[PDB]
Amino acid sequence: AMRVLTGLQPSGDLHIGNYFGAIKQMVDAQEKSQMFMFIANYHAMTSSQDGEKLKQNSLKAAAAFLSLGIDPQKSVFWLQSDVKEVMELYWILSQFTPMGLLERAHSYKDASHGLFSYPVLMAADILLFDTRIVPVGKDQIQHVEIARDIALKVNNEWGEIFTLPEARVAVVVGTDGAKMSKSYQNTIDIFSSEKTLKKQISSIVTDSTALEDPKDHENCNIFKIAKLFLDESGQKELQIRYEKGGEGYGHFKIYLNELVNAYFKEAREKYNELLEKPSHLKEILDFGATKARKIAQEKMQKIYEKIGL
Amino acid sequence: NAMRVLTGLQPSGDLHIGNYFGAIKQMVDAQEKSQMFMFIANYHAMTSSQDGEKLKQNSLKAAAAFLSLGIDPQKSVFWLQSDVKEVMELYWILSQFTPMGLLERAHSYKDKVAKGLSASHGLFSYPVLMAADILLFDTRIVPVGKDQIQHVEIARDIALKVNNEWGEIFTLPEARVNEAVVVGTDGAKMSKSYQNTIDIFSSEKTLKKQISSIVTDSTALEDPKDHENCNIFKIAKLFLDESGQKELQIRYEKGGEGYGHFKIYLNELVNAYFKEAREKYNELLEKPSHLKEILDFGATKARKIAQEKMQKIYEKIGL
Repeated sequence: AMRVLTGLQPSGDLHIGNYFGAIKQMVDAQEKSQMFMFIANYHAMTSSQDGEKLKQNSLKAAAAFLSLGIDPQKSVFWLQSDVKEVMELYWILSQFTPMGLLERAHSYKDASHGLFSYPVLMAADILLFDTRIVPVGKDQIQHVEIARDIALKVNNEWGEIFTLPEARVAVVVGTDGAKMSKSYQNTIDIFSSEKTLKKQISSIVTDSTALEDPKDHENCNIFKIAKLFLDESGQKELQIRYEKGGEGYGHFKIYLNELVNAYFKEAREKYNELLEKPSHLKEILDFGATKARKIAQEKMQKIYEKIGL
Repeated sequence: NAMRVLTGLQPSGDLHIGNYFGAIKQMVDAQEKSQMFMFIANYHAMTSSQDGEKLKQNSLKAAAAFLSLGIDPQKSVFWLQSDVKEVMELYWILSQFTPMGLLERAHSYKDKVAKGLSASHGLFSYPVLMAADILLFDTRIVPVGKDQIQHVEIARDIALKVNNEWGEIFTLPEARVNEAVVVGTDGAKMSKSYQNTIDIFSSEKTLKKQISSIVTDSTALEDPKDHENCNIFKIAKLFLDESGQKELQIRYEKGGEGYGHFKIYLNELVNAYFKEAREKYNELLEKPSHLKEILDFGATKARKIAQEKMQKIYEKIGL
């Protein structure tokens, strides 16, 4: 079984696209492999230097992933900056990185040195742990390939010291029909207040269809989100309500509201428990950092032989 | 009230007479009334070479050489760069405050790109690391060479950026360009590049070769010799006090001794002058753990200041 490593964005608020799209699958994969996952809070600094906001974002990211089912016993789960080894490997990988490689990168292309450089720091996270597989999206594919390129450059020079990582890649619709995404501001958040959740579900864009008539559920965003929360029978019963007529889109929102609350009630409660007693969160994160620091310290020793430390 | 002076010492190359009468003696003598921080810059060395076995022994040799020439771990803070790891982290942080054009215009990179050669990310980024070195220790003065000053200006710009954003986090550092030239074997200023050096930590054989290579006029053995023009006399002056040097020109202006003999004299002068350094040098490498203890001590003092500084930083970045 291959080593799968995921960096996790601390920034922002987790939404149900994230959940049914990435996380749920990842949480169910914790049995067939030792997963490694980290809140990349180092990368978070390229786009912000408000410390207090960054700090909170990390605690909150931490708690959110745990409550959605990351089990720190099965997997290796930690805060990036807790394993400082990556920082020194970053420096070493830089010496093997041609500028051109970075100039042609895409999050920069598409301007601080942090922003230009972060692909090397990413290669360091990947390479430090002999990652076989990096689960990403299209947007992050060439970052993985850049780490693989750095790896080949180092191997040629030092012998095979690094595993060559390989990138691995059904849409949740957002509020407006598009892919749900923070950047489109069309999301339904998981850890928000009931009041905020009702507002988000209210913004869902609908047909003009009149309350009295049959509504098309095949093209209704409300029905598409709801599909995520129901089996075939619950989906049939709501389809029958669309067709029958006599209920408005507003009635369906109330229903989606209750579906979304019920579904995440536990994760929400666990989240709040984690943030009310943060000494437990720290402990979970410290425990994950220990397992990762042990793998990292051991790769580093081998690097140190090659680089003379 | 002695302001903090910080100097990065390159681990590569062989130290020579010029390195000593030129820069090192002054640094060693500054220790008493100055507050000196000096580190062996082994992270920077990594941009030039990735050959670990060489890099390690250059680092050791370097540390042993400076200690030998008079760096006092008790008066000073002296350490190997890589022993104080906070510096890597500060390097990441400063990158967030470092504008690209500030690096695209750095000489080292510019000039590399001009020749037509390709550049590592390391080469491009080293100015930020350098700036982390400077700023991590609240450096007041960075002793610098006539062309190296851009480095300090870069740190100074990053410093302002961060302070603008977070308040008084950094002391703004200042280049101090240092103040007689040491003649090389060929008459030109002695430097590694010119291959005109007389090394300090060499065999008796290698010293003799280098000294014997010194170039001279064809003033015959028996005839008076113009000291005021001889390179042997120029160099010999560095090892000799007032009476010592006059005693010697008397030998020149009397005739009777030839340059071959003066070269023999010069050998004994250099050998004697550096004997205690050379023997100290050899012990530190032969008994690697006395060296280690001293570099650990140094690293311990540097690390305390770096930690007090990273504590401030951690507050502001949320770590």
